[PDB]
Amino acid sequence: KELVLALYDYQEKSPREVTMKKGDILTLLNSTNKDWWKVEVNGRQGFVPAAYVKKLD
Repeated sequence: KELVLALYDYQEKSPREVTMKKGDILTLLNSTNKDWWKVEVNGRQGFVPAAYVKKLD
């Protein structure tokens, strides 16, 4: 889907989550949830907080 810019670093804290670093360009897999968005970063998909990423449309 779209691409999102990681605005902060975020280390996963749950098994469905994924870790990212600030500046990371991630692929937006699912944005139906207002709080968690499923993204793809270096081979891993999973959720991160929606407020920590930004859409590049």
